[PDB]
Amino acid sequence: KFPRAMPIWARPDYNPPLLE
Repeated sequence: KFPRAMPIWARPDYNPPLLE
C-alpha cells in the first residue's frame, strides 16, 4: 500500500541525499 503521509516525491523539507 502507498499512504500519502508526506512521501518522498511530495516533500517540502526533503533532506539532502547522497552525491548521485
